Amino acid sequence: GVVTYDMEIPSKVPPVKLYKAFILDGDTLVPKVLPHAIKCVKILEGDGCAGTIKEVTFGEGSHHKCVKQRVDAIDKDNLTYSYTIIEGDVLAEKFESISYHIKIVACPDGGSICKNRSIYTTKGDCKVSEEEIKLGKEKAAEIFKALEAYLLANPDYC
Repeated sequence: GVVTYDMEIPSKVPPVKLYKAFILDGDTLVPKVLPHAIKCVKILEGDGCAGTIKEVTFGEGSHHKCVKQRVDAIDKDNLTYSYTIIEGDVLAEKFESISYHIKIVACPDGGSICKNRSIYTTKGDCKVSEEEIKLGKEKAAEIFKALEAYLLANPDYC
């Protein structure tokens, strides 16, 4: 059994800049602008090549705990990014792998569209509420829009 959903969103930053900032610094930009939902990120293993592993702390309090995250494929041909939540508190008694599938596409407004799919391959075919799917979609959109709030002022991440 597997859960699967998406959060495709137009974004006020160009596709090459989304690739530099969001994809190629989804490891030190993603916590620096919203540490109430990504308190930390560090690498446990690798460098960004396929099979690289991060570990994540979300807010370090009674709201949420921890995640381990295998980078599956960064690909600059598409633009795309896959990574799997492989371990940590978030999978719980419901999910067993939250494998993201981001695609990035241009827009003439001076921006992009970011097609954030995710898989969620379950344990024991456990059911989940669509309101909790919204809570997951909405925390991801809150992290994303914190990076865009920097990238609308400063789209050239370095």
